[PDB]
Amino acid sequence: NLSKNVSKHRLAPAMTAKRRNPNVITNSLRKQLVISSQGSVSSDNNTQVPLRGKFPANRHNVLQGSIECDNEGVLRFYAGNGISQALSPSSLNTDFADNSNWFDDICDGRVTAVVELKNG
Amino acid sequence: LLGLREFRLKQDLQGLNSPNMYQDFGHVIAVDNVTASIDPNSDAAWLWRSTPGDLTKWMGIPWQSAAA
Amino acid sequence: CQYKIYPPLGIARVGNGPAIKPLSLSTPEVPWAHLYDTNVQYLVTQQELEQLLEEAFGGNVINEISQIKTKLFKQEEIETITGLLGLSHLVPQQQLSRSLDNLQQIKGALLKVLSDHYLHAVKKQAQNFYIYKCDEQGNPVEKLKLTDGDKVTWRVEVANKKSFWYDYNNALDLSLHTQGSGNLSKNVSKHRLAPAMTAKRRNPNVITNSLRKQLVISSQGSVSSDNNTQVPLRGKFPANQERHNVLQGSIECDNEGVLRFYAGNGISQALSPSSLNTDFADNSNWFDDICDGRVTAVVELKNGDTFEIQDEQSSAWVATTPPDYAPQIEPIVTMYDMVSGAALKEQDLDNLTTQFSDVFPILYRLYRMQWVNQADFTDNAVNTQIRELNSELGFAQLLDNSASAKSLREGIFNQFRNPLFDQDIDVDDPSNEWVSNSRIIPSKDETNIAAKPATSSLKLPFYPNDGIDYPGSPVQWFAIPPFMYQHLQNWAAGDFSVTQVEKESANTIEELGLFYSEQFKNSPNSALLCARGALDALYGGGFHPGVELTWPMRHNLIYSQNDYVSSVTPEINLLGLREFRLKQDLQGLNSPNMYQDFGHVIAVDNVTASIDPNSDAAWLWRSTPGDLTKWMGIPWQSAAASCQAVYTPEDFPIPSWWAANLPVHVLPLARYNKFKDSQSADLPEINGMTHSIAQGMSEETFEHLRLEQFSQRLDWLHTADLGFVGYHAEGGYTNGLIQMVSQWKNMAMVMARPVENPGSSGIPNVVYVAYSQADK
Amino acid sequence: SCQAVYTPEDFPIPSWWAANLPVHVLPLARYNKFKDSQSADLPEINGMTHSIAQGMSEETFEHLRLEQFSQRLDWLHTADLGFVGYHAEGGYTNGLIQMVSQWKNMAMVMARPVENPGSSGIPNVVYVAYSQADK
Amino acid sequence: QERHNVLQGSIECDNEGVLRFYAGNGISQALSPSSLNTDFADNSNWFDDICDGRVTAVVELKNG
Ligand SMILES: [Mg+2]
Ligand SMILES: [Mg+2]
Repeated sequence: NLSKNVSKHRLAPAMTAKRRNPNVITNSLRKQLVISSQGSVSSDNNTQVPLRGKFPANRHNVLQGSIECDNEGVLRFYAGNGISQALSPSSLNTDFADNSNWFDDICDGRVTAVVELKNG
Repeated sequence: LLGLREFRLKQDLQGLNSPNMYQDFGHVIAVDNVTASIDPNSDAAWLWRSTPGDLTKWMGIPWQSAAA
Repeated sequence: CQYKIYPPLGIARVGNGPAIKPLSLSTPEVPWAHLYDTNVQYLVTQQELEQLLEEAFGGNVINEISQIKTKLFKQEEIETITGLLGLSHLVPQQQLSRSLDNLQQIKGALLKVLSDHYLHAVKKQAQNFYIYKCDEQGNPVEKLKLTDGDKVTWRVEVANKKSFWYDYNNALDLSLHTQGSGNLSKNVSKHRLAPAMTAKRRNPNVITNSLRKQLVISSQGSVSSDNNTQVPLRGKFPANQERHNVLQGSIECDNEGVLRFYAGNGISQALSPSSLNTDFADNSNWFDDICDGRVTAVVELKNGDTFEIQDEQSSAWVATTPPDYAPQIEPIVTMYDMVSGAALKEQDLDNLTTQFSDVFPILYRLYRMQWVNQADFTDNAVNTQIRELNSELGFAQLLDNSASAKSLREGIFNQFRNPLFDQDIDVDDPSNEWVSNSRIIPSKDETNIAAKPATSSLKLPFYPNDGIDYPGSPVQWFAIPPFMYQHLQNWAAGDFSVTQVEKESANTIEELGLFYSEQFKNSPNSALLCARGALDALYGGGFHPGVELTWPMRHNLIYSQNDYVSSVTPEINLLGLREFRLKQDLQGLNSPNMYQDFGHVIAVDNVTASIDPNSDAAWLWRSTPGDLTKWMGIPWQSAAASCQAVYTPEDFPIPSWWAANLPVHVLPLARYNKFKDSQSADLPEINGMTHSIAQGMSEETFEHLRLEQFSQRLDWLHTADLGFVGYHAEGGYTNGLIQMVSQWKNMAMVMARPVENPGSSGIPNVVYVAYSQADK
Repeated sequence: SCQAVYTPEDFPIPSWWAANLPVHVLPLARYNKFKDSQSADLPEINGMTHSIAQGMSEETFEHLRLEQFSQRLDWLHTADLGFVGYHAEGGYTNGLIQMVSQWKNMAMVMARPVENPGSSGIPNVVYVAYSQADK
Repeated sequence: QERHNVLQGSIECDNEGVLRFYAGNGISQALSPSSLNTDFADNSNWFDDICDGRVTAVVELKNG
């Protein structure tokens, strides 16, 4: 995927990068910047379960996705509604990548299951 | 047709409860942090053992600005 | 070693005043010589122009006119009557001709052209360079004295590489692995308190080394003691397409072999008018007339003998810089302090010996910051305690090293920030990150999340520092360097010495400052005092990138020599006198490393590789012309406009970057003229009131009004029009940077002035007052 | 927008409607540095330790009081109107934008007493600007 | 005051009596580089080399 020449001949040097939302100090307080949610669904019930978190975490409700399982055991994952917002209206997202005070509903995570047959 | 592969991501089996869920490298991140991350016994190797949120965290916030 | 140049690093500052002795200033050759001089004139005055013009008169002029008077004005009508007045080197000749076409009427007509060009101009601060005869060890004994047939020839070669070099994001040495020095603690790098950032190139669209050579401005010249004609140092940008001449400086040599170096006129400009300098440090398409380079000489005596002053042990350097807008107000930590700290290792600061005269500069400079910075006038508990001690003539208690005074000394010492940066922090992961528990300086990029309340008080001084980019880092704020904090710690502990003669002159801080000033003026080592004076007025932190010079100066690798020589006085150290020389590439502008860089970026790994003097990267420390100043902001004016206040959510104290040379809060002339006089003054207007109102009032009331006026401090950025003037003006940070390019020369200049009868008002007999055209 | 309109001449500074939208105020922080007399029996007197405050001459003590009384703050600086932080732009337009949220944090001027002004020249009644920033 | 020369045009007359009027070189400029022309029509501190005016002549024939 990538030739050794890029590093060896210094063709595009990696740059140092600072923290986003850098006024939030201490790791404990910076955990508020992370949006998380989880859920479970079964073959026995087709009801959709929302994956909803909060920002700043423990304020705004953040729908990160939705999950379903039909009677045949296939998982269906829906993503969010595409809602992005600043904590204050006057905080504008003028940078292509690094905008402080902003959250979005993108996410990623871990998908596990457990099979339970009738013979126990 | 370029083939078919069996691949799996490295994962932290504790997920949201991993003790590395909230790890970083201090005031900046740099390539030296990624150099140290190669050694699987380093204090930095957690960079490759993904916990929830680890794949999209690099991307633009919000994504709409990055798309425009 | 035979002859040597002093100072080893000279300093000349730009100004729009002319490059002539009567209308210019000289870099200090003795520290503290003029701290209370209330006759100083750092701006060109009307009186000065009148005299230079009167002295241009006859000459036979005054009756070579009368000659013309009865013969009647045409062309050489007047070209004859120029010349007789040698004013072409101050005003373009035609403007002189334009002057006389529209008509003692000749004096006024030409005084107004001089006044338009130069009245209230910021005088240039020029550097005198001297040759000293040495010794058997190479110790300077006396200035060279030319006899008949003896000749001195100086050579100067300078350059500007700002537009060729890299962005300034922060000081690269903050990540440089070290055992620690007198200037910078090992803790910053070891614990990642303010990581060094990578930096891309300036003017990145100019590619290939050979084309980038055009981004470098350079010039050279020579002058001798046989001819005092001034020689300009003129380069071109882009160097050799439309090109601009850049006056980098001017050099003169007089009868006795002294070299006077004038900096440029302060002209900065873009190649296109629409390229605005909106960044504090890195603005593409810009050039300024700052420079620095190599000073050498040759002495030829009557006897054929010839001595070459070109080795790095006896050669010198020169650097030009922004003006000093408070020349009598000294930075708390100076560039000479950096030189002294660079020769010390942090772990041997145990062995440091402390006199009170090593500690006094810290307290004295801080006290005098009240004239340029509000926090040090009304929000500095140490300056108030010093005022309390002066009130009762009890300042001498601070010179008492005994146990009965420990708690007094310790109370002051404990308010100062420790340059280990390990106090007032909480550790996450004791991966360890040191997070300050004191007041942080937030980024402009706000996050609507509750700040963490500060548990620790804010230490002194209240100035930003190298780590400003990182909220929560202890290095966001300034600490006196390790070797000076050690002096103060020894003072607090009682392990310091002082003489009885000092105690007897220490009833007030001003009395002792005048005493120590006399010790400098009577110290017999003029060569080393001149080396120190050239640098005692320059800043020595924080470096982001700074004012005049930046962080390479605080590393011993930049000096080829750096030795303690002596106390200022046999019994009084006053931080010492040192013999130091810069590392120099002896080929100068012709060095094969003149145009070297590290590719697409520079990074601390490049600095790490340069430590080894045999490495490929060691050229970084072996300076070629342009190397000292290329790190700084381009143009310097936008860096100066960014070198001001940094406001916190808490209103007070207001943090200030470099207020001793770029003031933040000043006392305008307008206020001076409202507290200058006593109630008895024989004047129809007294302190801005009618004589009748001023004398109809109580004495208490009259004195109170004096002090209120004295108390009104004005933002220095408001002493000229930096984009905030007018209905719906935007003001703000960015307009300051843009407007400073033209308005730097209209900013207020701070100058000591007398108050002849303060009475009981509380106003000192010497005040420091800011003169500008808008604040009068 | 209802504040100062600066001229090339520094003084006097024109102000629109300062009686109801102040332009230069006397912050709480200054009030706490001049309201006490040297006689006060507190560990902190006018922002100084008891020892320092009572060790200075009465002349000096009163002069410090009036120096503090004379420090006036730009009202627009009594909350964060866009000028706070490293490399904050500040400026006129950010003031208009941030006032929408910050109007409620702007300093409020209120009459407050000075029990014993002594010979300082401070009146018995002062009017002090209260905001969370300036306290 | 620091003043700028503005070439508003150039005029020629050939031997047949035809006047030829050239306009300027197209140079517009502010008195300060930082005065930017951000309005479509009204920018203070600018000048351009556009002009207009009066054209007259005198005919002189051989017979006076
Ligand atoms: Mg100064
Ligand atoms: Mg009202």
